[PDB]
Amino acid sequence: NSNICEVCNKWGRLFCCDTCPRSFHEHCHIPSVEANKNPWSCIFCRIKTIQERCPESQSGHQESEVLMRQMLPEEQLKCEFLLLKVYCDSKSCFFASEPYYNREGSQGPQKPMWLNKVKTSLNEQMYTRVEGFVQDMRLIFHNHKEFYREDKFTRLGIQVQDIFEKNFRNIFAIQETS
Ligand SMILES: [Zn+2]
Ligand SMILES: [Zn+2]
Ligand SMILES: [Zn+2]
Repeated sequence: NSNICEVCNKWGRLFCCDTCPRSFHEHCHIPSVEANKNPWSCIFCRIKTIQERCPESQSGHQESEVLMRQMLPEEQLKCEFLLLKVYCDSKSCFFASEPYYNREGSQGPQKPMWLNKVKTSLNEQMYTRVEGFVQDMRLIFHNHKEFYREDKFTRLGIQVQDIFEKNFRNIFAIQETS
């Protein structure tokens, strides 16, 4: 197994996957690493099994059809994995916890949103369709863009949104376009 957390890249109290060499902090894995379960398989492993069981699940899909999907167990898992892929970027720190807004010339967003709130919402099964989760994720970056205006700090929202969007297209096998 690796000697660092796959998500945050630090050592510590790590739980090792039984089917691949990754390790995790307890609350870095999504969902949080399960109490018992020997062998234990990480989210990466569980996603790869889905693909192996249904190779046609990798054929291209339309984003509009993906969004309307109900959050059955396989879609729940895919959204957890996509959330986890965002936390894997170190720049996710800026978007993890509850923000506050007091900048000359700007007003805070009407609907603040942050990664740990999305994580809670997934854990609590509050999204009934893929669209719910994707809307809250894109709201994070849109609020950041609007608040920071011409400050160069706006670029951190562009960067982390690009990681979200590339991983969304991969995980949900969105049809490639020009
Ligand atoms: Zn970690
Ligand atoms: Zn694994
Ligand atoms: Zn199949």
